[PDB]
Formats: sequence, structure tokens, C-alpha cells
Amino acid sequence: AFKPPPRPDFGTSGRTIKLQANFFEMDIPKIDIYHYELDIKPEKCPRRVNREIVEHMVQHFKTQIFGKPVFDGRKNLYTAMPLPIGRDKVELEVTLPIFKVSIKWVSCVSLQALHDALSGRLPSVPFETIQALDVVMRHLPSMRYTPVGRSFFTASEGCSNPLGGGREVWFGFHQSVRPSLWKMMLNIDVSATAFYKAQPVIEFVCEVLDFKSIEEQQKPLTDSQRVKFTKEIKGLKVEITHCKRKYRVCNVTRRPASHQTFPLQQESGQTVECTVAQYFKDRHKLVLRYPHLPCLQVGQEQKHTYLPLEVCNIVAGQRCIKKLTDNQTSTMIRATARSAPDRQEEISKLMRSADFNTDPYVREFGIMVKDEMTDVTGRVLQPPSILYGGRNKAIATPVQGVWDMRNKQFHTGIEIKVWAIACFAPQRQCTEVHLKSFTEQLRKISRDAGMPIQGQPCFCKYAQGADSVEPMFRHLKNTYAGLQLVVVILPGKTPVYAEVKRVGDTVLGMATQCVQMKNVQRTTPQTLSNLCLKINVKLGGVNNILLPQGRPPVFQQPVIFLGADVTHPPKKPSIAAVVGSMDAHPNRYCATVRVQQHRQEIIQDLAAMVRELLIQFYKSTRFKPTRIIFYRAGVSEGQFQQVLHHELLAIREACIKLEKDYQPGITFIVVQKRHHTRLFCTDKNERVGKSGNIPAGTTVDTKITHPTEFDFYLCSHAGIQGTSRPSHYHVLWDDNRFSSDELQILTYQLCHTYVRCTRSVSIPAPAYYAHLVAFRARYHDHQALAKAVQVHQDTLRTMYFA
RNA sequence: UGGAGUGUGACAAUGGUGUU
RNA sequence: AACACCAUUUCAACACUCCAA
Repeated sequence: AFKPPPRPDFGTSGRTIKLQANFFEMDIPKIDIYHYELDIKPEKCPRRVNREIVEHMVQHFKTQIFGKPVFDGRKNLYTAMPLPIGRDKVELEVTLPIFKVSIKWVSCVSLQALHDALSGRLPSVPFETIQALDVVMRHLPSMRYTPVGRSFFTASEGCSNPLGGGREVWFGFHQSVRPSLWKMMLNIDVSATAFYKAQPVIEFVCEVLDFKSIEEQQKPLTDSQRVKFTKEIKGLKVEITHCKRKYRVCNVTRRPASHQTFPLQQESGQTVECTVAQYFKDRHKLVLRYPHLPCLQVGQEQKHTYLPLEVCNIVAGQRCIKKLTDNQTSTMIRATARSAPDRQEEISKLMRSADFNTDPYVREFGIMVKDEMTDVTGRVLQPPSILYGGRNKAIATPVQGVWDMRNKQFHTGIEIKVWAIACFAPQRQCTEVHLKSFTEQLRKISRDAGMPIQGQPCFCKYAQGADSVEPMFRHLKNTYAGLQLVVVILPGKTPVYAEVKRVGDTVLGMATQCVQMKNVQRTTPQTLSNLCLKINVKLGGVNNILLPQGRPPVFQQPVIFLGADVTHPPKKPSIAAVVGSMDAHPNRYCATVRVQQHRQEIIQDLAAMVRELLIQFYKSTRFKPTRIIFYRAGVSEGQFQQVLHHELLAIREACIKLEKDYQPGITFIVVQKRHHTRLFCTDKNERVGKSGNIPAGTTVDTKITHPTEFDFYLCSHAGIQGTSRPSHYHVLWDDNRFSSDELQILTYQLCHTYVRCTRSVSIPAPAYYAHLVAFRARYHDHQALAKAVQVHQDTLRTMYFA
């Protein structure tokens, strides 16, 4: 439970398809770079200030040192060539129109060891080296661009994309230095956001208040305009233009600049009441061109510092946080999240205009970055045959990641004979005609799906308030003998849903299915179809199974599939969910959910959860799992060592305390949807759909993947919009000794066992289910709430989370 | 609350050190 | 009570697109 497994082989299954990744090949020298620690007092200075201080320290001490370093911004310094120092601390003083800086030697970072690491020599890739290189590549844009999080943003070169108000669209990019199979690469992905337009505040008022010009009004119209302008400018930073000095707007004055008064404190004689306009007229010899406009209150309310709008400009680099209107959000998504070729060309254009090969800090260390994206081979895996049943027992073949139930019926359809209707929406907007039409349409779709509605509901009543849920359900449960389903019509977002699911899933164990109000009014066959999928699954039926004869050889012996995900509160306990397959299809899953420490992603009581699932598996199959496939979802790389250490033991421990010396092979895999890796089709004809993304099933385990460890990219879903995010899978452990092809095919095949739709999903079904279970337990003093997530006895043996 | 896909969030929340 | 900074938390929220010929 310490070391991750090496990649066994390279996959050879599927049709090859020429690809390009958003990785840019880097040429890195064998030179050793030198690392030094800085010590700066005071110890609270912002990063930008630190970079500024170091910048001053470099040029003013060229006679002693620096015969061109890079900076972290906080206690990390690198130089290409060495300097006159030692392990001893060298302290000096600098001045900024007053700081004390101490430079201390730390260590040497050899890039020869980096080549030995990228090659087959050293198995471990020095993290300190990756950090150093990343600091080098980020040093310039950290000062040149506007840093946000881990990305860098900037304005537009020619055109200027507006948003209205004081906003406009600034574009940016996220860079990160990553290790590869043979050569270091630079990962880069573009993005966009909304910044405040760098303009005079007098024009900001014009744009916020919908003025063609400021001379449209000679006097302030209303208190509401004051509130609106304040709502937009309160909190923003502005620079002055009659001396430079940056200020922060705390409020907007009620009175015009001609009447806005303040304590003048004219040297001696203390304060005299003076208006802002008279002040700027006397002191700064400036007559206000627009004295009828209010002032910006800046700084402290006790300080009484006001500024006319015509001397203030909004400083650039200020991102917006305010709510975006329809046109703003539209123009945003109408200029970002574009199709795959558009994003591809944007990244290329970015790599062309960023020009890393001409920047001094990059050239200092002799680093060369390829201006073209990295070509990668890639290969499209083969979609599994989906077996439907019914009278004909037809087969569905996933075309482009999507199939349908046209002339097909469920593998195990359920004859629904007893069911109820409880509408919580007002009868005024939801007539009985809507309910009957919805009933007819539902019955037809149901019977067509192989899950026939054998007749009208035994119950149909309107209701209101969540307090009506628990009593009614009890009555419903006691009146009608052997009811199968309770359909709950909701008028939108309401606390009713949470109680419906609480009473339904935990308290009584009744199969409940909520439907939004509008879908009851106007009904399409597709919606009713997916709804039937959910119903048929919730009632214990089987929608569809993988073709039994068309499965990887792992199924030749009893094997269980586990999925795990963790959800954190908005102080409240977090909840971890672990699901497990309960048959050999594998279609049916049982859910286990626990409560945990705040924001602790490491599943603590995992062992017991696995124990339950294992026990339930034996109860449902009469077979003991010779293999355990654990899909962990939600953890990032920085948590791997931690998670893999505990949870794997937690799994293994569960296998020991159960029976004798029963130790099946555990295959610990980490699913990751959140990453800055994009894949594009090289051939224009290979593009799929409007979004023009890579075809569903695209598999990559070369060039852009880890040099030594077992990981692979799999785009298992078809891109509906924008650019697809290929799900990344990292095998942290593997006792079963999977081949690349086998595990990739198994994973892609498990992406077809999703029971809520006739499509291929981005992540495997167990992980998705685990996410649904977790998010469901969200709707449901610590030991008290620990039993709140404990679902019902009869609900446990079902997929209520579906 | 029919479903899937992908954009935004990072002046985010907390515990920590520290400031007139 | 405001304000800085260091280490963590991709959790959740909102929105959009797609499911006529």
C-alpha cells in the first residue's frame, strides 16, 4: 500500500485516429540550476510586491551579484548561473519609493537527473525540479500578465469585447510544466472571464446608467440612479488623475460635488467647512466640468475623503463578481466555450502570441518550447453491444456513443399495476386535464418500453407543504395493498423534494419518482422515456445489460465493482458514498453511505462499507468476489499518497475481518474529470458533430501520459457542446495485473452500464452512482445525523439514487 | 424535480499566523 | 470590525447547448 504500479504495456485495441494534445514539447538543457532561500521582513507582503522588491534588488546589486534570476513571489529563488554566496545568510537592505532582504543558499537542482528521470534510469521524477521549471516559466507572466489563481489573464489586442456596464471580456490561459514519457512538456489551456473596463469613471456612469453621453443630463435624476451606480462601483479601485495614487471606493455621496462638504483642516486654525468643487478649484486649480454629479467616497468613513468623477479612472485588472444579465452571460458563452477547432486555434494563437521562445527569463535557462501542439496517435475503442429483451430481445449498438430503444423493450420490464399521483403544484396552473394527458402519454411510453402501466392510478390528489408528505405517505402505504410507485409532481425548486426523498428513501422504503411541473403540462416522448428508465430501475427491474458474451475475461471469475465519491458541506459533516455491483451483468448496484469529518475526502469507515457491500454481494450472487475493482472519484494528485495509503488498507482490512484468509485482488483506480488536458482531431473529417470533438471511445496512453506509472486518458462520451473533457484514469494499485487494453475496455464498457440514459457517459457507472448516492444523502449531534443517511431496509436492495 | 454534455467560480469557506 | 498574507477545500451553486426536416 505504498508504491503505485508501473504501466504493464501499451494498448493496441481499436482504430487509430490522429490527435493533437494541448501539450507543447519543451527542450531542456543538462545545466544545474541554483536554488536560494529569501527572507523578507515584514512577513505579510503580497506576491506582486515581493516580485517588485526582488526586481529592485537585482538591478541595484548588479555590481556585487547578478552578472538574471526568477522568483516564486514567496521564499523560492532560482538562478541559471551561480553567484557569490554560501550556506551562510547574506542580509542586505533595499528601498522602494524600505525593506530588509536575506538571501540564503539552499540547494542545487540538476537537470541531468531530470533526463535520468524522463529516461528509464531514475523511477522518481524530482518534484522540486518540476517546481523550479514551473517557477521559471511563470516568472514573466506573473509580472507581465494579470495572475488569477493559477492562470494569467489580459485584455484584447485589437477589438474589445464588451459586456455593458463597466465590464468587458478579458482572455487568459493556464500553464503548467508536466513530465512525459521521454520529453518535458508545457500544458496550456485557454479561458475567459469578465473584467472591469479601464475607463474614466465619468464614462463608467454613462455605461452603467445607459447614457449616450454625460451631457445627456445636467442634473441627477434620482436616488435610484445613486443606488444603481453605487451597486456597480462600491468596492472597486480607482486611480486619480491630477498629480497615480490608487484608491478604493467605499461609497457614493448623496450630494453633488458642488455641495459635498468636508473638514478642510487648513494647516493651523483646524477645520473649515469646504465643498469639494471649491477645494479642487482653489487647491488643485481645477474647475469641475461636471459639478452636478456626486462624489466617490474613498478610504475611511471617518476620514471623509471624496473624489469628483472627472479626476477618477477605473484601474484595469479588476475582475467582476457581480451578477451577469442575459446579454452579458450570452456574449460570454457566445465568445467562450466554443467548438473544439475554435479552442484548438485559440490555444495555437495563444502559443503564437505569448511567444515563450523570445522571453528573457526562459532564454536565460536555455529552454525551448515548440510552437506547434504535440501530435499523439490515439485509438478509438469498440463500443459494447447493449442487450435488450422483451418479445424480440433486440440489440442496441452504440453509434457515436448514443443508442436508442426503438423497437426495443427492457431486459427485465416491470408490469406496474398499482401506483399513485400526489401533485404539490397548485391546481390553478396544473389542471386535471394535464394529469390525465400526462397519464395517457406515460402509459403509452411505458408499455412501449416493456414496462407497461396496467391501468389508472389508485390515487390522485393535489397537496401543498412538506408537512403533508410524511402523513400522506403513511396513509398511502396502509390503504392500497402492494403499491409500487408514488409519482410526485413539483412546481419547481421546493423543500418538498428533500422531505419526499427523506420519507421515501429512509423512513418507509417507498419507490418515489418526482416530476417537474412543466413536464406534466407539455409532454415529449423522450422525457417520458428517460423517466421510464428511472422508474424501471427504481422498482428493481433491469433496463439493459452488457452483452454477456462480449465482456473482458475479468468476468470469467466472480468480480465486484466499487465506486466511491465524497461530498462536502457549504460547518456540517461531510458524507462519503461507496456503491457496489450486485450481479454479473453488472447492472444492479447497492449503496452504502457514511458521515465524516468536515471536508475530509479520505473515506474513514470505508472498510465497513466495503464489508457491507461484500456481504451483500455474496447474498445476491452466492459467489465470493475473486477480484475487486475500486473506482475512486474526487481525489486529486496531491492526495494520492494519502488516499492510497489508507483506503487501500481499508479495503484490504475489510477482506481479512470477513472470512479466513480471503484476499482478492484489489485494483485501485482514480477517475478525474477536472484537468487541463484537451484532445483534438488532426484530420478535419474525423471531427464529430457541431462541436467537432473527438469520437466517443477515444483512448490515449502515450506521450502526454505519465512516464512510468499506469494512467490513461479516455474520452468515453460524445461531445454535445464545446470541447470534450476526456476522463483521466490513474491506477494507484493493481493486484489483478490488468493489461492496458483490458482495463481500458472494461472501463469504457462500464460507461455503458449507466441506467438513466441510452448513451455513453463520461465516467464509469459506479463512480457516477457514488456521486448520486452522495448527492442524495445531502438531502437527507453527529451520531444522531449518522442514522439520517441510513436508507430503508427495502430501499437498500434497490437503486433509489437513480 | 426526464437526461446528458460543458462554461463560469479562486476579493470563495475555514483554520492558522500577523497588523493602526 | 475591517484589512493583509501562509497552507488547504473542485466540493457545491448558477447558467447554457443538445434529446423540427
